[PDB]
Amino acid sequence: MKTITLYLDPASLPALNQLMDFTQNNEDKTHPRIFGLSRFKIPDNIITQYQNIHFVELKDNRPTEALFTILDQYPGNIELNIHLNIAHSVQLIRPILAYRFKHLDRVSIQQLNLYDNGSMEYVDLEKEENKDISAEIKQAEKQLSHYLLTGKIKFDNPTIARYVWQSAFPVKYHFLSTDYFEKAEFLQPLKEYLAENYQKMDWTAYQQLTPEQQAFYLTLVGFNDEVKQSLEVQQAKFIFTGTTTWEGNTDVREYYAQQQLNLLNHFTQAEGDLFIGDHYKIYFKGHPRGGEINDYILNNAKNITNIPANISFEVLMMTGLLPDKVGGVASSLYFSLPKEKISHIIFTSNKQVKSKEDALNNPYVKVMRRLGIIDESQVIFWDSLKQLGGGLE
Ligand SMILES: Nc1ccn([C@@H]2O[C@H](COP(=O)(O)O)[C@@H](O)[C@H]2O)c(=O)n1
Repeated sequence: MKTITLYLDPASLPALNQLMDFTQNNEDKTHPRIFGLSRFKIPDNIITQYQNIHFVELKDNRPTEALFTILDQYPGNIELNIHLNIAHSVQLIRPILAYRFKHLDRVSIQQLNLYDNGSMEYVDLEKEENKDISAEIKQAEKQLSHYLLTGKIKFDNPTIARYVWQSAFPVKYHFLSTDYFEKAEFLQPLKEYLAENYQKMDWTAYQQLTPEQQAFYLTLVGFNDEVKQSLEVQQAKFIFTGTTTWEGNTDVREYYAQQQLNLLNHFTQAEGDLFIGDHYKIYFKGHPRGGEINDYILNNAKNITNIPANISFEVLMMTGLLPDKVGGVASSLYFSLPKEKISHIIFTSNKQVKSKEDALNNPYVKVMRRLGIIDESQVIFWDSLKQLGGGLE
């Protein structure tokens, strides 16, 4: 009998956790492994250090049929150790269940580990408030039972169905916020149901790795030594969170770069509404899709250190390298931050948010307020901030 480990995630946070798992186990060069991590390209010179390492694409949040070709290479008794994104867990496991059903005499499921996509799961759970959660749970377990057979998907409640895997397999959920589950009154039947099958997502695994493994992990996640060192400087640090564009009544991208620079000044300069303090070392963390806007911001900002835009913000939490303060344009990344690290979150114009009032009603912001992670005073609408100049370098 042999174990095969599958690492599936279309997004970022689960993949970052899954790459940690792989790193933790990286002394084993031959354990069969299947990577379907859409956002992460494992470098060739890491891959060739391993045997029985396989790669699969995801298509509409499902591993392609190329998964069957890989699994056919192991014709004896196999046990699958599966790692999933919670939000997308149903779609991700479909081809696995189909395969198991075909080969139920020799293929079996060892266990599941499931990790939050991020704020998504929480936003989706809020929509379930005022349903009979106990009733939703039991129904989802029943419908999961049929899915288990054939690999046929039908769930009346797709959100709750994410949380009933324990009715079929050994499972461990890794939650961004256990406080959410323990404090949300309406979710008490779900929290009680999950029993000891969940834990808070651990951000400390990196500290127990060998130095060699730590470097391996950083390589996996596109975090080079220059950037790490910059984030090891023994001084107070502030990271500004850049964005792409918004509804500014212009399609001139230089405008959006200019305005983001104005927002940054409100943190860096004493004259700013949001002045962080004179003693902070300042960093710019551009949006991964900012493109040439990031170049403009970097070029015009003074006394600032770039953190390559392509790195997922959550890598910082994963590696213990979060700064003292984080501020700037709003992103779901704020959901995952300890409250003492949040300065001010600035919201830009879109269809849903045209004011501070609207920003306070943003789905992840509302949860954050209720959990006491942020005060209303920490929520700023972008065009409330006057034009200010920057400093000298
Ligand atoms: N300045 C920024 C903004 C977003 N991001 C990343 O992009 C992801 C998606 O952000 P949004 O939900 O705000 O679109 C986050 O999980 C975060 O990793 C980043 O790494 N740096």
